[PDB]
Order: sequence, then structure tokens, then C-alpha cells
Amino acid sequence: EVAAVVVVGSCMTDLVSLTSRLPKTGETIHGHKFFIGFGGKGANQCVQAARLGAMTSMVCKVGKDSFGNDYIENLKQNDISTEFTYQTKDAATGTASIIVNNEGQNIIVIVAGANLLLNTEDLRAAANVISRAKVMVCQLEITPATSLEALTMARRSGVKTLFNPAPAIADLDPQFYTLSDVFCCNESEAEILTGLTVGSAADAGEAALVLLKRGCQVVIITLGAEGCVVLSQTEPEPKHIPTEKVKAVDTTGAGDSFVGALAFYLAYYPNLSLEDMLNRSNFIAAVSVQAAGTQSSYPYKKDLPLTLFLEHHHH
Amino acid sequence: EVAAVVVVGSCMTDLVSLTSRLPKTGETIHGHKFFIGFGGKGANQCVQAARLGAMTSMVCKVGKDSFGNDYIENLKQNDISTEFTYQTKDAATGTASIIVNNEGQNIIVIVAGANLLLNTEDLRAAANVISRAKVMVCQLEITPATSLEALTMARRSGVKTLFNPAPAIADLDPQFYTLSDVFCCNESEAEILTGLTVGSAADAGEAALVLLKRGCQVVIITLGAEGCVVLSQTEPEPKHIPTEKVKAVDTTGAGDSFVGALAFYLAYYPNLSLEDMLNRSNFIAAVSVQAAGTQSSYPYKKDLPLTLFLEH
Ligand SMILES: Nc1ncnc2c1ncn2[C@@H]1O[C@H](COP(=O)(O)CP(=O)(O)O)[C@@H](O)[C@H]1O
Ligand SMILES: Nc1ncnc2c1ncn2[C@@H]1O[C@H](COP(=O)(O)CP(=O)(O)O)[C@@H](O)[C@H]1O
Ligand SMILES: [Cl-]
Ligand SMILES: [K+]
Ligand SMILES: [K+]
Ligand SMILES: [Mg+2]
Ligand SMILES: [Mg+2]
Repeated sequence: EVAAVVVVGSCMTDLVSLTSRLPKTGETIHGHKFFIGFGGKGANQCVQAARLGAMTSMVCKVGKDSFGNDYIENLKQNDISTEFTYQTKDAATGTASIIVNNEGQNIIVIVAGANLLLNTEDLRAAANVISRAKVMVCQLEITPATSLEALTMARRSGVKTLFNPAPAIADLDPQFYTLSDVFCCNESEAEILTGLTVGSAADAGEAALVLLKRGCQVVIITLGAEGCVVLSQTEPEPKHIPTEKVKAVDTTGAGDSFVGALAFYLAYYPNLSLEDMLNRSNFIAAVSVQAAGTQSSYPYKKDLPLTLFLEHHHH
Repeated sequence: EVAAVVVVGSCMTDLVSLTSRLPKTGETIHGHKFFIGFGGKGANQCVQAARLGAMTSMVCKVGKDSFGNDYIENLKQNDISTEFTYQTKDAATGTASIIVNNEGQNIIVIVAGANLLLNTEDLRAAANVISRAKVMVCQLEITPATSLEALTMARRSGVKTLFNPAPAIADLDPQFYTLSDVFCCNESEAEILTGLTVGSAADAGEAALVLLKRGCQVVIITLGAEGCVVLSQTEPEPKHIPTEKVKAVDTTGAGDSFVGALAFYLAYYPNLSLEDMLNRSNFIAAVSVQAAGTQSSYPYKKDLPLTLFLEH
């Protein structure tokens, strides 16, 4: 019935061309395959949460176009509520044009498009759904002011905020930190936000402390194959949560799998320690890296170990 | 209604992102605008001819996908026959993914897709329409075997062949020249095809002669703002046909406008001199450069000077 996880954020149509070599400036090349995929950090996170069993709702804006209609169907196919998936005639659906060579290297051009037109009126119409959620997740692929509005609304209603400052902006409004219950970013984002080098767990501990002092309640920095680091106002000493070693097929979208899993745990297992939530989220994201693609790689509950769903702390 | 102009060639969806900077390897950048356009050199040429008043037929193959369905509607809206516009589940509609910066530099990735699956069986179904046409137009965006068969069919029925070797490749099948009544390309294509540097109308004349001696009857090299150069087996001395100076808004698709205009004139105004046809085609192409986009820039007869359509 009630959506426990509300994601206010982005949907993007992935337009993928496969080539033998990447083009340089000025070059026309021929590729050998083109296909369409569904992306956007907001939708990616929402899709992972939904596949773990969350009742989710996506607050987003697409175009009144073929891509937008397709995106709505993609959400429905993932059992996501589309009651706040808005459409606009005033911009195309967001796009990621992606060129990939035979080694899996890419160039990407993102046009946020309709995502940027998600506005105050849209959030007001979503106010009841936001207010009744357990967790509100947002990123920085819509207009920053709209993400800030959503954080504000959630905070005012006592709804847990999960903020993923991605892609990062060097001088974020200070309110982004003070309105974030959980602030989760990757190493490259942490570098932009703090002006520190972040390559290692040690580095992430230092960066996390800078972010915590700006007013976050919890800070998590993800570290690829090294797992993640967390600290909080209650426990300000950095804790490194490793992830078990796997053979990565395709790491694309791992960050969004991680965040979607964390949203699921915050909503449905609020009793658990951060450490527990993060061990589980690490494991889920590590499953995603062992499969090709972004949304297509995200696991479903039925294909995951039963231990990930126990109410109490586990070893 | 008998089609006078038959175009056997490509339909492509243009997926255009406008950016401040072009991305380097491994980089994600954010751009400021995305749009979809109808393109493909075959379709572009067919659309310009149709807008001038030609009865046209587009022989092509698109996907059984949204892009393909949309493409078919695009052709119908331009009054083009789609009797031999095929759809396949075996590849997506052709795509051109185009990134452009604010200085107009670009990165382009073409995936010809369904265009490549237009096969000789598909062509043969069109034999009656080809046989009753005045002009057959082909390019180098579908499979070579298919384009060669189309030109062969036209020749067998005494239908004029107009061939646009675009995009160009160094080692083009010799038959493309010998099957071409009119062979029309741009300066950068002529350079690839001949190995000559083309940096003037005089240089274009020299490259054109190489193309002529490979077996073409008429060779036209288009020269952007400098108009075009023509020679023929009957008159091998190069003739430079200037175009009047205009303020270009967007030169994208001008070559296809030029070729589609030329097809229209070859089909419906056969008694005009070649020089006259090229002056008119230059003028129509120069209108196209004064508007943004490709097919959205191609003028209609109703918006053009009446003198372009007077005989003699
Ligand atoms: N190679 C790898 N092996 C195992 N887990 C991985 C992994 N790459 C990523 N992960 C998992 O996915 C989470 C998020 O990944 P990232 O820190 O890589 C985000 P990004 O920096 O690539 O955008 C990690 O914290 C970890 O749990
Ligand atoms: N800047 C410009 N001013 C006027 N006419 C132009 C022009 N650029 C192109 N044209 C017209 O369009 C014709 C074809 O253009 P191009 O020679 O540039 C072929 P392409 O660059 O589209 O491949 C020219 O012969 C000329 O008639
Ligand atoms: Cl920009
Ligand atoms: K993956
Ligand atoms: K134009
Ligand atoms: Mg990673
Ligand atoms: Mg040009």
C-alpha cells in the first residue's frame, strides 16, 4: 500500500553505440550495434530497492515523448509506483549518449533534459507520498534547488533523508549537509566536495570527517572493491566495511545498487546498525558487478541469500 | 501516381547532443540540449526532391521499433511513397549519434543497423517502380551489393543514375563509376576517392577528371560556399558554377539538399542544360543552409522563387 521508499530524482534513456575504437574530436566512425537502456541515478536506485522487495515510488519528470512513455513502462515492469512520474512537452526525456569500445571503455554525454524541469509544484503534489515515506532518496541529476526542496519536505515530516551528491558540485549549499540524515558518495565525489585525495579507506576516513562536520548525521564513502567507510555523529571514528572479493564483469551502476540497497535497509530494517546495513548493501552491490549492464545487473530478493533479510544482527 | 524519382538508400535517426566541450576517453560530460532528427542521406535527398514537387518512392529498411515507425510517418508526411519501405526485427533502425560543441566541432558514431539488411530480394520487388522512374538515386550508406544492383536495374531500363559516393571509402568498387550517369560528391569525398588535395575549384576540376576517367558520364564536385564544379565525357573542361553569398545558419545536410534538387531537375526538367540545373540546385541548397537542422531546413516549392520552376 504505502510506499516506504520514495526516490525524488532522475530518469535517463541510455543511447548506446558499440564501436571498435572511440572517436577523437572531429571524427565520424561506424559502430556495429546500437541499443537503448534505462538509466538515471534516481531510477537505478529505485529499481534496486524495488527488486529487494521495497514498496517504492519514483518522483521524477520525463518528456511527453516515446522515451518518456517507455520509461514509465520500465518503472511499472519493476513494480515501482508511477503515480508521481510526470511528463513535460517543454523538454525531451533525459539522455545519456554512450559510446563503448570492445574493451568496455566509454565516452558519455548526459543531457538532463526533462529532469531539470521537475519543479516545486510537482513536489507539492508529491507532498503526501513524501511525508508518509520511511526514506526519501535524492541525488544531483535534477535541479539542485529541487533536491534541496525535497530534503526540506522530508526533514519537516521527520522522514529519513538519504542524499547521494552525485554528480558532485564543489560548493554545495550548506543546507544539503544539515538536511542529510545519511550522506553517501563515492571517492571521486568526496574529492570534489572536500578538496582531498580520496583513493584509500584511510583517505575516505579523513574526507568523511570533513563532511560530518558540515552537519551530516551519517557519512558513507564507497570505495569500489574496498567496500565502504562510515562514520556518524554518535560514532565519529571511521569504520571500514570491506566487501568480499569477486570477479567483476561490469562495475557500471554499482554505486546506485549500493544506495538502493541502503534505502531498502533504512526503510524496512531501521533497528539495524549502520555496520550491518552496509555489509548487506556491499554484498548486493558486489552481485551487481558480476553481471553486464546497469539495471539489468541488479539482483532480485529471490536470487539472494536468506541471511540478507533477517531482522536482527547477524555475523 | 507514378514515381519519377526512386531513392534506394538510407534512413537514420539522428540523436544529437549539444555540449560546451567534447568528452575525452573515460569522461562523462553534461551537455545542455538533446534532440532527435530524421536523417540518412537517402531519405534526406528524397525529402528535398519531394518538397520541390517530385513524386518519389523511398526504397529502404528500418527497424520494427519506435524510431522505425516514426521514420515511416516522416516519409508519409513528406508525401513520399513507402510502398518499399521495409521493417525488420533483426536490427534497430539506423542511428547517427552526434555530439556537437559550441564551436560546431563534432564526434559522430554511425550505426547503419537495419539499412544494411535491405537486400537484393527487397529491391527486386520494386522492379516495376524502378523501371517506370526517370531517376534512380543511391549513396554509400547501405550494403554495396544492394546499391550496385539498384544502379544495374535502373541502367537496364534506361533510367538515369545519380550516385552520391558518401560517405567515401578509398577503394570503391569500379562498377560504381561505370554505372553512374551522374556522380556527385563533396570536396572531402573527392580527396578520399582520388588521393588529390582539393583546396580550390581548379583542384576540384583535377579530382573530377580522375573520377570521369574511371567511367562516370558526368562528375559534379560540390564546394560549399564556392558552389560546384562540373565536367562530362562530352565536355571534359571543368566549369565552375558559383552560388550567391548568404549567411549560413547551419550547413548540415546541404549536400543532400543539392542532390535531391538535382534529382528533381533531372526527372522533371530534362531539357534544361546541366549548367542551369546546377545553378538551380545550388540556389535551393543555399536556402537550406539558412535554416537550422537537416530535413527541417529543406525548402518547399511554395516558399521558393517561381523562376526556379520555369522551363527553358
Ligand atoms: N570491483 C568490485 N568488487 C566488489 N564490490 C564492488 C566492486 N566495485 C564496486 N563494488 C561495490 O559497489 C559499491 C559502490 O561502488 P563504487 O564505490 O565503485 C561507486 P563508483 O565509484 O564506481 O561510482 C562498493 O562500495 C562495493 O560494495
Ligand atoms: N555556406 C554556404 N553558402 C551557400 N551555399 C552553400 C554553402 N554551403 C553549402 N552550400 C550549397 O550546398 C551545396 C552542397 O554543399 P557542400 O559542398 O558543403 C556538401 P556537405 O558539406 O553537406 O557534405 C553547395 O554546392 C552549395 O550549393
Ligand atoms: Cl553546455
Ligand atoms: K553491472
Ligand atoms: K540546414
Ligand atoms: Mg566503481
Ligand atoms: Mg558543407
